[PDB]
Amino acid sequence: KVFGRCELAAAMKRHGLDNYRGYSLGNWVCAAKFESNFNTQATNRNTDGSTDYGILQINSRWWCNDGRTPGSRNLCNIPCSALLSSDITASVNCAKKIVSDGNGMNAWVAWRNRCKGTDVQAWIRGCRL
Ligand SMILES: [Cl-]
Ligand SMILES: [Cl-]
Repeated sequence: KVFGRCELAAAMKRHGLDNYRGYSLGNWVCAAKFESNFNTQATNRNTDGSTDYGILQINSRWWCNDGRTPGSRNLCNIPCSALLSSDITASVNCAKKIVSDGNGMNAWVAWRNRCKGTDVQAWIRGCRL
């Protein structure tokens, strides 16, 4: 599913992400934009052979099981394919664990490089919510 911007903001809000660990809704929307272009089916292989999955490109090295990432964990206790669903519940629940792990949204390198220090509120500007 490719979310609209305001549609994704609203789904994230409903799942308790606006201001989760202090990170306003625009932070999450912006991260999603640059991680997946709002496509729940996005997958990308990493150099290390781990894979990033879904709207927030959650990585198989620590967070989900895909069966092909040697020496990995599955700290969200989820198959990585659950992160590709049209329903973002699994991605949001697992993002909450990630952003609580000590480095906040710096866990997302694309958030650090493309969202952090920007007018992230622009990502939810105009949205009803
Ligand atoms: Cl915001
Ligand atoms: Cl933080």
